Amino acid sequence: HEIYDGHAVYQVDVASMDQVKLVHDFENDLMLDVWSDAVPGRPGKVLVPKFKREIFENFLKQSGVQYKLEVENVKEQLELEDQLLAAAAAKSNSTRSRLSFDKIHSYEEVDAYLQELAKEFPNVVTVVEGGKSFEGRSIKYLRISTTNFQDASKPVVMMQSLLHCREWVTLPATLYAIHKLVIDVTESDLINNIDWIILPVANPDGYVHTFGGDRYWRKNRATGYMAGNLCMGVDLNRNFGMNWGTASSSSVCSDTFHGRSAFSEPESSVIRDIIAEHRNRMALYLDIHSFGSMILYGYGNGVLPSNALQLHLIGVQMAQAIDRVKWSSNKDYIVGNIFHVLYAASGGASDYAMQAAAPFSYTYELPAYRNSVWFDGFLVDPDFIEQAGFETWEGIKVGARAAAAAAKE
Ligand SMILES: [Zn+2]
Repeated sequence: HEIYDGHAVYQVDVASMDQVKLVHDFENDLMLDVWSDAVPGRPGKVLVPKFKREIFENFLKQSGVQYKLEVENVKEQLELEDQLLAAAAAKSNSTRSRLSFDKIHSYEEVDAYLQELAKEFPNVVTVVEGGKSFEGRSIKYLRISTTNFQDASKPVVMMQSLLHCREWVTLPATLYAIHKLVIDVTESDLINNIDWIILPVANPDGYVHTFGGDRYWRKNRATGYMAGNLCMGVDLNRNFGMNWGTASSSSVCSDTFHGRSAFSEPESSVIRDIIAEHRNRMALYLDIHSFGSMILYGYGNGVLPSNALQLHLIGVQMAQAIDRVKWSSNKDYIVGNIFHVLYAASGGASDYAMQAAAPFSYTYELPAYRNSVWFDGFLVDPDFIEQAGFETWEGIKVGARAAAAAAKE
């Protein structure tokens, strides 16, 4: 039935830096799905196929690297999520013009919703198609403004989600931002003094594919990269022009494949064109991902930007605002450089935006919500959907106001 029947989730615990490199390269050459990188003090998670389980733990054993079996068959966890999301969708009063926060919405429902918003709120909302995905799907975003992007004195705040299609919890967060800026405006300063760009579904082809098929897919759906298309798709968070190809995979079978060149994919190209059009006054750029409970910045390569101190300061302000309203079960937000906290990475969206436009640019890593069955992962429990949105919006508005208050530059 599933391509995940027999797949197991492992937790790798590394003691030193020597092992961080060891485990990292091994995972890459075996082309494993690395959910989170291993580092001393915070063990990582990796999805290992049934036909590679013996080879995988064989290497760790002879290398002296601790590991241990979290989930023997991820299929059971996938089937539960379907069961939990299916029941939430049945009880939901969600409609075409009003998407609720009690279920996960598909690409089609988000696409229709955006268009309905521009009919009911034409003075502040403007729906625009930034382009077409590889498989031809229409990728549209919102431009929220009371001055119709006409007053160039107002700063712009860009926000996006679903770049990695399997990170489903990112969509609620960006959808909540639309809800508070359009539907339920309780804070007039955020709409009057700031112009907003929101892109809900940055990877429509992958997102649709994760809905009926490969749940754990993250790349886009680009073909023509291998004979008979045995392997396909490009990691869009490695396809951006900031130091492209320096810290990513060269194999199309890898989940971190950078592509032919920088902005070779249509999904990343459309984002580039949006950034370019508004680079003259873009104050803040946010690439919302899942999973980690961290706010990162920098440049994936380790080198820090000139305004590093300012970047970290605003990051801490956004983190503290989220931690003040968090779930007791969940942990506090981490702040820092991308290279320092996780691992070397290039071609990232937030890095490029920083280089061509926003003085302040972060990559959000939303919390992995735990429950009775699963722990940390990409699966969504319908009870965290609203909290995921509300929690993040606390950090976003604090950041938007703080970043906008950098009109002293
Ligand atoms: Zn991601």
